[PDB]
Amino acid sequence: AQIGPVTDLHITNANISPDGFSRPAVLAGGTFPGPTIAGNTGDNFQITVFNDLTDPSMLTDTSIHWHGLFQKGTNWADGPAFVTQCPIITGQSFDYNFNVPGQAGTFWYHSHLSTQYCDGLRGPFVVYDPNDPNASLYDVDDDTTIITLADWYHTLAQQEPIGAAITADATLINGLGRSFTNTTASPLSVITVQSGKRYRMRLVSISCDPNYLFSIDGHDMTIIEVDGVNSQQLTVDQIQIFAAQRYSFVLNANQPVGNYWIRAQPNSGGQGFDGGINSAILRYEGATVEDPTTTAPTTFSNPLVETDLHPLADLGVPGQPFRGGADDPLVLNLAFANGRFSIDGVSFVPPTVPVLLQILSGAQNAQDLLPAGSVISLPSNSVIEVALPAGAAGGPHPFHLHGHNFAVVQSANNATPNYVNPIWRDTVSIGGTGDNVTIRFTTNNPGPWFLHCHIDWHLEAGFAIVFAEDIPDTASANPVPQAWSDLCPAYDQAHNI
Ligand SMILES: *[C@@H]1O[C@H](CO)[C@@H](O[C@@H]2O[C@H](CO)[C@@H](O[C@@H]3O[C@H](CO)[C@@H](O)[C@H](O)[C@@H]3O)[C@H](O)[C@H]2NC(C)=O)[C@H](O)[C@H]1NC(C)=O
Ligand SMILES: *[C@@H]1O[C@H](CO)[C@@H](O[C@@H]2O[C@H](CO)[C@@H](O)[C@H](O)[C@H]2NC(C)=O)[C@H](O)[C@H]1NC(C)=O
Ligand SMILES: [Cu+2]
Ligand SMILES: [Cu+2]
Ligand SMILES: [Cu+2]
Ligand SMILES: [Cu+2]
Ligand SMILES: [F-]
Repeated sequence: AQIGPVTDLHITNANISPDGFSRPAVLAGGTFPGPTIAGNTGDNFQITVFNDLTDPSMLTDTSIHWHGLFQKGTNWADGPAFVTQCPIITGQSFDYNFNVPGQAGTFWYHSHLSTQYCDGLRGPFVVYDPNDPNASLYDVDDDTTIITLADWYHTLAQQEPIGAAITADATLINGLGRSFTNTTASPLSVITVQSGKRYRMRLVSISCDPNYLFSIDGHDMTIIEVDGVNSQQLTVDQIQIFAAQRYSFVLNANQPVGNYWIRAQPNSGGQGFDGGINSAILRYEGATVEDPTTTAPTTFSNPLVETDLHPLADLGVPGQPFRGGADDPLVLNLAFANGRFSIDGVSFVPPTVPVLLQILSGAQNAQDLLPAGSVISLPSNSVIEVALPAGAAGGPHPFHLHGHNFAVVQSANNATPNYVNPIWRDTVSIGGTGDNVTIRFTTNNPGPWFLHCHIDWHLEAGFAIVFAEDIPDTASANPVPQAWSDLCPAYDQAHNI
């Protein structure tokens, strides 16, 4: 069952074995991935998060972010630790009480403290549209049509040794999959369809790191949504999906009744499908209960290319149709050296006082805000452009902005910008060496919004800044509940800060 939009959500420690290997985890709702949180566009979500964590090896504090939901007027509910709140301590709870006006699509929720989401605190978050303009393109859209892609590690996130390369041990599709080494024939996920019907498959990357080449043998996929933004129909036979991105695609159950491999090839970790790694099963009703015998092509015919996507609505691009044609045009210097990432020379280290609380306490320019050099002010009611030139090690880096989606004026691997009809989204690959991926948005959401790489290991190593959007109006725009005011005193007392 889906839960919400008003629900409790308990965060616990438990053992799981999603690839046959047992390890402790941090779970929402007792499962990996967590249960789907759902409602309709415009609903009031009231998610009372109970922190019941006791195992310090995965941190006993927590904080949860509702990835891709704008939180206008509720910045305090956004979740990034030390950006919008202090963490919730064990034995306490916190009500994330917010609304989702003007948004409908496929989202997710995840811990936003340290690398804790990698230890298991990740799940889907769907905001349905009772008047969805795409409704007539499919028959079925429910919990059974959500597809999550996850990296899974045998080593605990806090225990990943300093100076050793971090790669995953299994790809999990809907929570199940097989380990890349010492592979055992543990159960694979099955996604069931009925011959003749059409499905809105909601593909969610809950990855901490790898991007996946996602495909379904014998089938193609008609993209209708990108990171919450309705798109024109785009038929592809493979989707490269980066950490934290989402697509909805129409799957037409138009192949012979049978079993077909679902493939999700990560860019690191195990390569290929030996022993059924990187795999799940598409099973038609009435098919034999057996593994598929299908194969992938050597070369896919119609891979997704991001510049092929266009909004369903006439979204345009704000500003003027040339580089720098914005009220506040930025170019960020994104670098890596010696184990740390930096943005314009500053590596992000979370501050003791959350940025939002610093602002509410009267800090009124970004030079006054901690961490020094990590908080950049944005002016209100302005077109912002951010160029994100690639080159830093560990790419391709999927950058994400809280509080906003954005026009992708320039995409990976293509030097030509698009000032007419590019897709809008919230997480974008910045590509490869010499690329100049560039985003645009307008500032109509006062508050501190995190901009960061969504490879969690990179975020932890400093690949972030905070955009303090409209500092002057942040306090008036975001009244805070007493429970939020109580978070930092409780956290600092428990931690003897
Ligand atoms: C690299 O990125 C650019 C910019 O996003 C892509 O250019 C765009 O390509 C499309 C598809 O060919 C062009 O639109 C087409 O416009 C013609 C009118 O000439 C119309 O008849 C077609 O039906 C279609 O809509 C679009 O104008 C063009 N935009 C720009 C700014 O150049 C390009 O395709 C990407 N390269 C690759 C290899 O995908
Ligand atoms: C990415 O695009 C930005 C503009 O959006 C480029 O920024 C210019 O950088 C040069 C120095 O390299 C400056 O003289 C200009 O003032 C910048 N702004 C402009 C022209 O609008 C940036 O160089 C591009 N980066 C790459 C790697 O292509
Ligand atoms: Cu987010
Ligand atoms: Cu996120
Ligand atoms: Cu990164
Ligand atoms: Cu985030
Ligand atoms: F977000």
